[PDB]
Amino acid sequence: MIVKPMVRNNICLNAHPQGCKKGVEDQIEYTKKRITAEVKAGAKAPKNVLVLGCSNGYGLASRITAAFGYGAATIGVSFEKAGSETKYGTPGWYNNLAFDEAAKREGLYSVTIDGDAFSDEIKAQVIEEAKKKGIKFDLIVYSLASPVRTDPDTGIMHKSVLKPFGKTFTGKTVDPFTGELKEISAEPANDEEAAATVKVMGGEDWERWIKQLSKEGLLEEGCITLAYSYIGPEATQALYRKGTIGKAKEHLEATAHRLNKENPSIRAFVSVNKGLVTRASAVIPVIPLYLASLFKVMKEKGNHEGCIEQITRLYAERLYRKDGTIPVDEENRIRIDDWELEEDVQKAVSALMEKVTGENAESLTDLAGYRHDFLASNGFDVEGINYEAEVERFDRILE
Ligand SMILES: NC(=O)c1ccc[n+]([C@@H]2O[C@H](COP(=O)([O-])OP(=O)(O)OC[C@H]3O[C@@H](n4cnc5c(N)ncnc54)[C@H](O)[C@@H]3O)[C@@H](O)[C@H]2O)c1
Repeated sequence: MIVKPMVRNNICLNAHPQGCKKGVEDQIEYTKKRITAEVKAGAKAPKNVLVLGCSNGYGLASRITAAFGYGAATIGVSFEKAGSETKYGTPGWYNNLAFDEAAKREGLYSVTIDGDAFSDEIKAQVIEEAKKKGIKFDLIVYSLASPVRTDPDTGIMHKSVLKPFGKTFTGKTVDPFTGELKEISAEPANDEEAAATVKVMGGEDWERWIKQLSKEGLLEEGCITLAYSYIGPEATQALYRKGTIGKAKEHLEATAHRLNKENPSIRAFVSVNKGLVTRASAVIPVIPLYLASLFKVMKEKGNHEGCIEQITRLYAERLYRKDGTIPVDEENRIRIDDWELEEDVQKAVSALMEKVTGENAESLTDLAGYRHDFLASNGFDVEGINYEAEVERFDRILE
């Protein structure tokens, strides 16, 4: 069967098994080139690391660099739907198969607990798994992006929204394939939707993960733990600062202080990373247009870093650096979005967005790069993969 992109309502349904595998392998070679001994030595290294949300995006790079850069044991946890012989799985199900295969070849320990990380059953599965192998955790990476969360105590399912407060946030959006420059808007969120997004996107659950692992004595002396976040440009402040994602973000970094205060033997940070193309982007205003214009500028300047290039820098120049310290900002946060929000980039992206219209879209913003990122998340448009070739089965990767 010829597997090619079936993208409906700007969301990609299928996934290319070999393309997912090559993706993880390309991210692996990069890690090996970037984390050399001139960078890895003179500083500590992670020995054992739990990665919550391991299967793609920032999760996958965090886990890749940890095992292939710093030769670490890794326990992943993600929510994936497996393949049949004939039924395509979620991109993550293939990415995790690809991660185990290449980590067996190099003789590293890796187990990926498949299932809902918000649940208690999963927390249990890793509690027993870390105990079964003995050694305890020195890096917990909270990297969960999910639109929904079943509460373990109440049992209520919580949807999340991406909306502003007070007045409608309206602005341009750009369909990356057609190049059509449209006009979508996010409408003010009420009070039921506001607390529901803090219930989901905040640090409510991340706190649970740390408390439970602490009473089980599964954390080392001075263990680093970090949750990912995003601040963004001055344009999307109405969603990311004073919006409903904004409030949820503020709860996450409030959890990072509450965690250092209640257990001084652990060190918690929220890492603010760069913006990149995800499943949310399409139906959220001025994010595709921003990101497409952003790649054009950052490619031109040579400070465009994708997922793996971002996280390798993080480990090497924030956590495990010669000096020992963890460089943070004013409100005690790791800053990796430092290149994105540097002003000569921001001023340039703003100029570019004002002079894009119904036809110059492909022409003066990087829609092609945006397409590649959006497709590569599903195993498509990866170089070195011939897509015309038939696909044997959907429940295994091979080569
Ligand atoms: N792209 C951005 O705007 C951006 C930038 C910086 C940081 N972040 C933050 O980074 C964090 C993770 O981002 P990402 O790039 O990994 O997104 P991603 O969608 O690529 O991956 C999310 C992870 O969650 C896992 N999964 C989804 N629901 C689950 C569940 N309920 N239980 C167990 N696994 C589940 C997926 O398998 C995946 O590994 C998010 O909290 C996000 O806020 C986003």
